[PDB]
Amino acid sequence: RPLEQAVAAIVCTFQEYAGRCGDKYKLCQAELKELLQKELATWTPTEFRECDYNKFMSVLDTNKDCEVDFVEYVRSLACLCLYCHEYFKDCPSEPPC
Amino acid sequence: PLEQAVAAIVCTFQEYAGRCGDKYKLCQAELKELLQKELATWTPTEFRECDYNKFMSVLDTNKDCEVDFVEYVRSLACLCLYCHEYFKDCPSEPPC
Repeated sequence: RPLEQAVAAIVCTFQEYAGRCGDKYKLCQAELKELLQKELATWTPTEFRECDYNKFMSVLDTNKDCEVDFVEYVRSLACLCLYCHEYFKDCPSEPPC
Repeated sequence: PLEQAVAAIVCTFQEYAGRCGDKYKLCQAELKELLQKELATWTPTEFRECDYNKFMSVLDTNKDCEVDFVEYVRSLACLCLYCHEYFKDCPSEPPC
């Protein structure tokens, strides 16, 4: 159930931000950035993922399109794990991402 | 809440991926097992039955072991589009 609760919570957060206004199935990059920075504030990159992390977060600043769907939102979460979670420290898999 | 949730998604991946071999990879069979056991209560919505079935069959047919964390999480996302009521009317056909 732990994964059930976790996945339910990831959809909850998406609904919170996407449901603000307009298309309830889409986010702007700015909303996605805000989401990540506020909901995952304590998450910071690991040793060899610092540069990858920064480029990722700058892209969310630069890019200002609003076609971010749920799948892309979740992908961003995955990317943050590869950058900030110690388990993936030595992962020779350069962020997809 | 999101921090706890994302931490838990990694926990589950570690649980399955850490069984043996490459700790950063899963086989499709392991992914299918993971989904079927960890999300047992999740079932498709009205207009997502066919998409759901095709997705779960692909995990049966394909037996490659190149499923990385990103692909694992993508599968979770896909299950949301299929099984979570919020996306019932989502005109976005599973990526997926």
